[PDB]
Amino acid sequence: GLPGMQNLKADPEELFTKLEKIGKGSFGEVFKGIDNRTQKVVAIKIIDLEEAEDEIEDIQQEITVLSQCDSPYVTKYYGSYLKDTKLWIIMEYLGGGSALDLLEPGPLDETQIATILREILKGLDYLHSEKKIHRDIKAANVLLSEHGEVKLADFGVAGQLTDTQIKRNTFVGTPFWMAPEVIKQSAYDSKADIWSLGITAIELARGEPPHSELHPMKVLFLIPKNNPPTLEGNYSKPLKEFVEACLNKEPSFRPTAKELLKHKFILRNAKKTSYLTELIDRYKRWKAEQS
Ligand SMILES: Cc1nc([C@H]2CN(c3ncnc4[nH]cc(-c5cccc(C#N)c5)c34)CCO2)no1
Repeated sequence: GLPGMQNLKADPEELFTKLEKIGKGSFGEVFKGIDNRTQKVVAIKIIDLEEAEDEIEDIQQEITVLSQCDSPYVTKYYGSYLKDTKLWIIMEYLGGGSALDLLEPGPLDETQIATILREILKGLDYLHSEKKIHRDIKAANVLLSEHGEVKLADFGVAGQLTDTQIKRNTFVGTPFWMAPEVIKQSAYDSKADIWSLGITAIELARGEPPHSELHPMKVLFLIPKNNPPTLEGNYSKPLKEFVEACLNKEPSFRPTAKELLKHKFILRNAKKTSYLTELIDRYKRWKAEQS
């Protein structure tokens, strides 16, 4: 039996037109598409069920997590469709690129960092209030619309807390952004995303997370052992303090996403998301001139 496949639909090519590959997500490739009813563009993640073996359990979970989320700060999921051996996961299309792509041309200023962080924080506050942990917070999983709207994506390793399960222990995430308690596979909760957010703040400020030049197996001992990273360089005192607050080895000392929305760094520097179109244009100009 399948509880999370209650709303599984059929015949997706009757309502959608599949177009070109735009990238990769957890367990499958993502394609551009069109909703034939509205003419709006969508993202269509295709998961080949034949090639899937142990990830099948997580694929059922990813559909469930995306279906249980309804927020402007999380990529909307429009439905899952079964077509022969292929599962289509219809998602909100976001044409502005990821925060990681927007870092490719050069550094961000502190207004841009604060704006991106505030929107990530609203997404985290939403998820954490619904007892969900993203577990893969990093600039690559932060997507923008063509108008600068910022949303969380890729719920492939997302965790769910329940009344019977108050903590998780699974070794999941991207090593450079993982919380120490996650690597140690100790009992953890939403505070693990607050650590990941602090690493993401360093990544938005410096362009790369701490230890980025090291093999990921080495960071698996360095992170639990070393003092937590700090933001080094000529950055404002509130930004350094925002990073420091997130990167506490003791998870209970990390503030919540709700508390961080009131941080001096966010309050002083975050501006309208529409201003982020300047970063999206910088990326387009940069990409067009690359050899
Ligand atoms: C390079 C490069 N990589 C890419 C990104 C683009 N990306 C999207 N592009 C547009 N609208 C979207 N809506 C949802 C996503 C999305 C992103 C990440 C994970 C998941 C999942 N699961 C979904 C998305 C798909 C991944 O590759 N573009 O250039």
